[PDB]
Amino acid sequence: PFTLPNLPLSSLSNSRAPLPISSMGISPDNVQSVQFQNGRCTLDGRLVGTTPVSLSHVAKIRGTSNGTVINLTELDGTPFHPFEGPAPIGFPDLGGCDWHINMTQFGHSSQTQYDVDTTPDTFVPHLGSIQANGIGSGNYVGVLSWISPPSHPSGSQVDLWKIPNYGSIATHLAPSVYPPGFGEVLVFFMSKMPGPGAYNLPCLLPQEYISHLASEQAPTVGEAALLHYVDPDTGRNLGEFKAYPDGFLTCVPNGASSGPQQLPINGVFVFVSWVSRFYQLKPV
Amino acid sequence: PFTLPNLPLSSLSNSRAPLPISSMGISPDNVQSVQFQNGRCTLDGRLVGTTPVSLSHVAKIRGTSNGTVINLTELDGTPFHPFEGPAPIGFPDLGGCDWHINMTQFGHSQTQYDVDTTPDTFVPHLGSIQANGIGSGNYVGVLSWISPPSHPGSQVDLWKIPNYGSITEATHLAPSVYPPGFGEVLVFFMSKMPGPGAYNLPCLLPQEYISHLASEQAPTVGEAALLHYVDPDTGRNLGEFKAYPDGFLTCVPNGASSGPQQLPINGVFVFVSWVSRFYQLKPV
Ligand SMILES: CC(=O)N[C@H]1[C@@H](O[C@@H]2[C@@H](O)[C@@H](CO)O[C@@H](O)[C@@H]2O[C@@H]2O[C@@H](C)[C@@H](O)[C@@H](O)[C@@H]2O)O[C@H](CO)[C@H](O)[C@@H]1O
Ligand SMILES: CC(=O)N[C@H]1[C@@H](O[C@H]2[C@@H](O)[C@@H](CO)O[C@@H](O)[C@@H]2O[C@@H]2O[C@@H](C)[C@@H](O)[C@@H](O)[C@@H]2O)O[C@H](CO)[C@H](O)[C@@H]1O
Repeated sequence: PFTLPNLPLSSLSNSRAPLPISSMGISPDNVQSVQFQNGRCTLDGRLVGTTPVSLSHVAKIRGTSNGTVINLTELDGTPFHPFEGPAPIGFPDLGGCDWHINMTQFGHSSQTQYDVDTTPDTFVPHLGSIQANGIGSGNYVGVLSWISPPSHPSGSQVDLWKIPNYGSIATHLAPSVYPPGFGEVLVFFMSKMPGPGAYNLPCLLPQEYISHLASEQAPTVGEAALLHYVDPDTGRNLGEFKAYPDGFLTCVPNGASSGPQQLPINGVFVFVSWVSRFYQLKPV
Repeated sequence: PFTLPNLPLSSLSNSRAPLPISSMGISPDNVQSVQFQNGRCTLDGRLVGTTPVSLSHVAKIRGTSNGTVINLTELDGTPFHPFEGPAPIGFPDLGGCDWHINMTQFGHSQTQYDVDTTPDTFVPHLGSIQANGIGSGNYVGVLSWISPPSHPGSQVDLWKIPNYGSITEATHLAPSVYPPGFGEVLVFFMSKMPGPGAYNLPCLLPQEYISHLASEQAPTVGEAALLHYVDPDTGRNLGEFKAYPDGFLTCVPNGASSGPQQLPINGVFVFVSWVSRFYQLKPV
């Protein structure tokens, strides 16, 4: 029926950058809902936001610099239009930080580091343009390399739970994700992101979970999916979790000892059955 | 019951580099066999060579440099040992060319690592490669672009693999893949690779196929699976293919100028049924 990848978490990838998943976590005290644009897929198999099927499209950009601006296109080279979304499919969605994209060219040698500040009004990927920060004329394909603290919210710290400013504060943003409540906490898959700090990138689903869900457009019954996080070596059930139709998991923490982050990351999520949205999970 | 990802080839990735698939093709006449180390998975879900589950490990290296050599570890940081294989999981497998990997660090603010896979200092199988000017420190690197081999006006031949050991030496490489004959030919998924030329990187299975077969762990009945490359738009069968146990596809080209090379990239492969190894395919 409905299925999730029968693969160990630590072997999967983040969905907002091509990084391996290192642990599971929760949002900080000051984050209730999130609105990531990448790593968004319904249990139905419907890609949301700028989420691509393949990790080979994640946190990447493509376009032509005329010396002052870079006109964006799909990674494909086919045109991008505002009505389609906040930015081209795959566009980085890491807010609260400056980006450093590695730029390459088909037909040309070498690479160039592209420093991106997502706060000026020259940064408008929704309208198909972003400031060329010294990147000279030519066609480029870039991938997020490493990040750093924001240049203009002067002195501010890296905050990856945020999303960048796509439009020039209606960019057709994917709806934001809200915790169901009543004891249930949203689970995030974390990864370490290169840069001058101990940066941790969260995402709602592992990228392979997305390609798998988009592949298995399973007629998802039930308002919520009861899953077991199991150790593939012992078959031991390490705790119950829930998967909602919008494409996110939750669980119930155990007060102090905590929950998700305590669990080892070599486990596998297994679909046990369709339950009601109001089903109660045993702690973890 | 065995399956293949119900996703368009054009939205999937190459398995030897994190690059989108741009087309399908055949090996040049001067290539009778292939021995790629990444992108190897049996229909059984058995990963071979240095093949990883996630694209987040593809064509990446990890190790500590002392300015002279780089002692490699798994992307993980966990140690590597000769007995484990030709190189750590995910180590770039592109022979016939020089590499240019983008090096980054956790905790520091990228460096281009120019790699000649030809010298004596290049022994990733012994977990050690020359630091071509790369300063001391720990780094995570990913292949960015390629260029002609430093040794011997040699051409860029992406159908070869690098010399992992110090030519002939048991580096525990994955076995070779041979065209079963019978008019059948090996099918490759190609991706355009950055560099000073029109480079096309071939692989035996998109990366999305690997994570899927490894997840399915489906018992390989029959000697080969009969496949139909279907157009999702019109639902029409665009040609018959066969998938074999070791993890490769084949087809009978209906002439030199006719083959998978001329089919549209947005089709989906669909398992129709298990047939005899000898089953003759209709030309494509
Ligand atoms: C390349 C880089 O690491 N940029 C970061 C860096 O800020 C840069 C950097 O060169 C540091 C080195 O000491 O000096 C800063 O002044 C510089 O700021 C950046 O460039 C200057 C000329 C102005 O354009 C600034 O607005 C811009 O941020 O660290 C920054 C935060 O301190 C930020 O992460 C940059 O991306
Ligand atoms: C950075 C780069 O583009 N490297 C490729 C390039 O290397 C050669 C050129 O950069 C050339 C430009 O005038 O300068 C040469 O010094 C350089 O040669 C490289 O280093 C020397 C010492 C030898 O070891 C060469 O084998 C080596 O390539 O072009 C070569 C091919 O000619 C390679 O693709 C380099 O990766």
